[PDB]
Amino acid sequence: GSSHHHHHHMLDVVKGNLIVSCQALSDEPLHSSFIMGRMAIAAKQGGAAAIRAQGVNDINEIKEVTKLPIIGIIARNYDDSEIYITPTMKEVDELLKTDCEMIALDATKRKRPNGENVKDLVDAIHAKGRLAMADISTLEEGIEAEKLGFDCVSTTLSGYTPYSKQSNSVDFELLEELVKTVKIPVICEGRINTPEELKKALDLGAYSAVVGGAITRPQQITKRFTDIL
Amino acid sequence: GSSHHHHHHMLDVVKGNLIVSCQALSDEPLHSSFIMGRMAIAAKQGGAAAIRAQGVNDINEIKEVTKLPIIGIIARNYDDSEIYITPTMKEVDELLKTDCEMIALDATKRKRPNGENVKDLVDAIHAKGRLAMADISTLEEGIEAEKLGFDCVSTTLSGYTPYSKQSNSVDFELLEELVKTVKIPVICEGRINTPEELKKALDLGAYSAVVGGAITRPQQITKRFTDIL
Ligand SMILES: CC(=O)N[C@H](C=O)[C@@H](O)[C@H](O)[C@H](O)COP(=O)(O)O
Ligand SMILES: CC(=O)N[C@H](C=O)[C@@H](O)[C@H](O)[C@H](O)COP(=O)(O)O
Ligand SMILES: [Cl-]
Ligand SMILES: [Cl-]
Repeated sequence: GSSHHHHHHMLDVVKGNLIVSCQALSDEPLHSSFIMGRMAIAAKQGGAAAIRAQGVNDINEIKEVTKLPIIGIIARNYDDSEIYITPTMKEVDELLKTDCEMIALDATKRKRPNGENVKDLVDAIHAKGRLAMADISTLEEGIEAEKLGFDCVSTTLSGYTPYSKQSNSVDFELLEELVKTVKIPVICEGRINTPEELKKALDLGAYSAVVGGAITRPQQITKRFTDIL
Repeated sequence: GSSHHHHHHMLDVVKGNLIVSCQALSDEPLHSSFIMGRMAIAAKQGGAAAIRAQGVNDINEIKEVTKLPIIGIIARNYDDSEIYITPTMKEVDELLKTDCEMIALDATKRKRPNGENVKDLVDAIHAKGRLAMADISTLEEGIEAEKLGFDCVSTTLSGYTPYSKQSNSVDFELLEELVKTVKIPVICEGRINTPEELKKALDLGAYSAVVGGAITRPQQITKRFTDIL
């Protein structure tokens, strides 16, 4: 098949710019597609180049009210896997019904629900002409993600798997190691709290970066204030 | 008249603690009492001791969903005054129909609408058993606020009047100078962006402090990130 050509392409749009993650799961105070939409508007008006969002309802609302490029995920627990970021083809298919341009998925070394294989997920995303982002936790996972044909890798899961670096701050070391090894874009994502950290990520060769909670989780932002008192 | 005695009193509750301002005016993406209530829940869950809020509808919603103490204001422009933070008795009366425990008002040296006198507003607040906060821009304004019977003074308007220090950062000097000179509590309010600045304000003798946009205005938080790129 064929389609009209667009002038702007998501990876070009986000290069050197900020992607804002606008998520609020069911146990979080801002949980509401309406609210996530308004948070994405705020992000757009503060200069965000793209949005990362969770679930079909939030993705569809954000797309409608901002018209920014979106990295879509579905976060879902399965009884037979530790993976929750877009774990199976079921989630991929659900996301492919939204207009999100990129789909991010856990691309860790771990077994997926139903014993599904990450390559099948990437291929399905590509079969619909969407981009795939590999959320990884280690250097080796990043290298493998490139081999599997992901369009980009993100450091999202560093510190969120038991075998990766345990840290409460941005994993710059993983970022540094990835950029000297893989050729595809490496996106810094996880625990960026300050502009100075964002700047550092880009200075170290991150293609782009994603900030979520330091912008869109006022509970977390509040806590970082109250923790100093 | 008489009333039930409470164990907790607002000034004791906020002493050494953080107050979070949850505001979104009509030109802002989060303008909605629903969203401000959710911001206030987030702030509560993150350790906030009290909330500062604007407008009856937001104040009532925040009180309903958090049960925290509230510093209420009404922001309203008048054609005959530069003052917009609770400028007249009309706004005081509107706020007294809510349960907010403290009312803040501009206590600058400037003429109010209808030639009203700030002392009359303070007295009307006290007559209903509420506390009054003086939002000021200069040291002399802070010194006069105490004389006028305010219960506390805040540095809210420093940098927001033509004759006060113009700055994009917290006015620590005004804070220190008020702490040298007035006996009533001095609240640091305005342009606190980082936990380190919050700590600094308390270390300088602020009784409490208010953080607004750095928690509850994602557009502003996002811009501070994108400005460094
Ligand atoms: C580990 C995991 O589930 N991360 C999720 C991925 O979408 C989100 O919870 C994060 O907010 C996002 O990755 C951005 O990170 P941060 O909020 O730290 O800036
Ligand atoms: C000048 C003025 O109208 N200040 C208002 C006072 O309520 C609010 O816009 C501020 O957000 C609030 O004072 C807290 O300050 P900051 O958002 O800088 O932390
Ligand atoms: Cl939150
Ligand atoms: Cl905002």
